[PDB]
Amino acid sequence: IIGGEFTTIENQPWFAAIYRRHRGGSVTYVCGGSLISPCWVISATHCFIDYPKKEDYIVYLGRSRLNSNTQGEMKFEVENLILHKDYSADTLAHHNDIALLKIRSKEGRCAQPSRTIQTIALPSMYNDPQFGTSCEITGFGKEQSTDYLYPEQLKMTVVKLISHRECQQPHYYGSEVTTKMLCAADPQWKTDSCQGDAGGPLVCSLQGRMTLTGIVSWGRGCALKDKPGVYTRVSHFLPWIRSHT
Ligand SMILES: N=C(N)Nc1ccccc1
Repeated sequence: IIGGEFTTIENQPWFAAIYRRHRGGSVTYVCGGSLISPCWVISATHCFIDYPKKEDYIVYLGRSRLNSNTQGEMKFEVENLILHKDYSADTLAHHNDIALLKIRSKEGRCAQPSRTIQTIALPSMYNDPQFGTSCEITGFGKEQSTDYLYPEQLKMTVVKLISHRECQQPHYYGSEVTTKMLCAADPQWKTDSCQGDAGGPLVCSLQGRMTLTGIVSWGRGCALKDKPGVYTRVSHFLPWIRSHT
């Protein structure tokens, strides 16, 4: 997250921190995800496409720090890693960038709600906030495009939804963005998601209900003029989610 503010897990209790084991046993951060139900975390396919093996991943819930445990956090194994079969990757635009991870602890249990662990509601089909609406994003991604390290403390910021016509414009992303995608950014391009934030949630208040409107997917650089963050439009993949869950 470029700009924005630091936060702890209680301000995004459905945020999931996903890591991967390497040969030798070293563990590195992979991407963010969102708990949509006790046993299910939704993320982005591009995060796992190069390493499809579910056994290599570890998922944490109620975790506020990148490399240090958070009191009360839960650790999970990935019982099933479901990627979207229609996934595609272009110059930058990832299509159908959505994935599902079925979590299971070593005790064979799913998530246990608490003050630091809760689920986020899915939107109604094809029901998104009006463009210009302010929503929030969360993640452990870079704080600066040139940074080498990722922040140790979770972060969040606010970005406004951009209309498809605006984003489809030449100056923006042209045709790289589709109806199954949502663009969002700061009117001053001061804050935005960045490398490491993929898979994370774009949450909007829709009719008094915090809703998982999008999933951090892609973008040209970070916090650059006319280059918004692009998000998987969740309200357009409900049938997919339904069946796979
Ligand atoms: N918001 C962005 N400009 N770029 C971006 C970078 C990395 C992941 C997701 C989105």
